[PDB]
Amino acid sequence: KSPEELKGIFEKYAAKEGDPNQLSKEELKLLLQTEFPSLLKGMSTLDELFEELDKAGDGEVSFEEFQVLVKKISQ
Repeated sequence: KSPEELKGIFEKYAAKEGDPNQLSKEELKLLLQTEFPSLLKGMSTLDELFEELDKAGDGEVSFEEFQVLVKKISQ
């Protein structure tokens, strides 16, 4: 369930940036705020989090990179 749900979520957020398969920092943030209010801890952390998370993509988090985030969320 969770993988599919999170893929759906991910895709729906991504689509807002036109690119149906990728989350820019703001999209990643926005999604994390809405879906996971506390995971971000404090806004600034997005820098570190995104830097770590988006290892390959750098600019935009693909579902590949996002699954690294999922491995943290655990659900």
